[PDB]
Amino acid sequence: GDVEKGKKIFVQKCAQCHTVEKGGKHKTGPNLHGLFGRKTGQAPGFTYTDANKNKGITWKEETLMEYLENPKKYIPGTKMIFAGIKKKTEREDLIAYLKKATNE
Ligand code: HEC
Repeated sequence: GDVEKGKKIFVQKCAQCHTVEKGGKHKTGPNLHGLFGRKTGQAPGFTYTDANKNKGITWKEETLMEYLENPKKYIPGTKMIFAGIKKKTEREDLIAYLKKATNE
């Protein structure tokens, strides 16, 4: 877990689709300006699939670890064709940064 390291991990992994505040547009992932308490499906001005829509719980680091290790294991019928990430540190490092972004 580290905000500094995580700063450049999110984007290199997956900025092309997604934003944490600004600049990045609704291409193929919503701007994650509020996680960690905010819900699953209910993206601000975006067009998710009904698969994510059906999911109706809090996003949180707990849920994200599962989702980042393997999103297919949680919401597979979802447009996010994301492959995979480190394994076990990831869910701390990426999360370390995003827990900064959506929050301070
Ligand atoms: C473009 C090919 C993507 C990449 C690369 C990543 N994501 Fe993504 N994500 C994408 C879409 C189209 C969606 C919605 C799925 C649907 O049903 O249409 C998502 C969704 C998420 C969510 C959920 C947000 C919500 O509205 O509930 C999260 C938390 C998320 N994605 C995070 C995330 C991260 C951190 C990624 C890299 C590590 C990543 N995504 C890659 C498309 C794409």
